[PDB]
Amino acid sequence: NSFSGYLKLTDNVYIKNADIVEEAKKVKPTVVVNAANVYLKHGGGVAGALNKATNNAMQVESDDYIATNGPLKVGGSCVLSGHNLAKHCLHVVGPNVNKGEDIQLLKSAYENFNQHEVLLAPLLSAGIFGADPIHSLRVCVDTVRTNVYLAVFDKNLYDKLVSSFL
Repeated sequence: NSFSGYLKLTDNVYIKNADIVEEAKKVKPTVVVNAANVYLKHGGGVAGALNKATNNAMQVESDDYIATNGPLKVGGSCVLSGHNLAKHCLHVVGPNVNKGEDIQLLKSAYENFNQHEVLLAPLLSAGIFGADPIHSLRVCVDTVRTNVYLAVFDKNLYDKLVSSFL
C-alpha cells in the first residue's frame, strides 16, 4: 500500500521516524489516531500539531462533541472527522502519568485500535503524557491485532525503541 519506509516489528506493527502530520498529509489514511485528553482540548503535543494542521477545524468539531456528549474516560475513544488529514480521526485517551492516572489504562486505550483494520498512530501516553515510550511500545505490540503504522517524531527515541525491542 501507500505506507513507505517502515520497519517491521511484528506481523502487524510497523514503525518509522516521521512527523505524524506530514505522514498523514502524504498517505491520507483511513484512520489517524490522536493522543487526546478527556476534554478534547488539543493544545500541545501530537494533538496540538494535528489540530493546527486542520486550521482549528478539529477543535471546533471537538467542542461540539463535548458539549453534546461530555468528556471521554481515560482509556476511551471517539471517532470524529479526519478533516484534511484522513477520513477519520480516532481520538484515544491514554493515561497521563503526570496527573497520577493509572498506567494500566494504557492497555484499555490500545484496545480501541482493534476496531479499525489499519491505523496511523503515535505511541500513546508518550511525550507530554509522561509514560515510558518503551513500555508503551510493548503494550501496543501485546494488545493490538490490527495493522498499526507508528510514527515517532524524535530520531533518538526511534533508535532506542528499535534497538531495545524484544
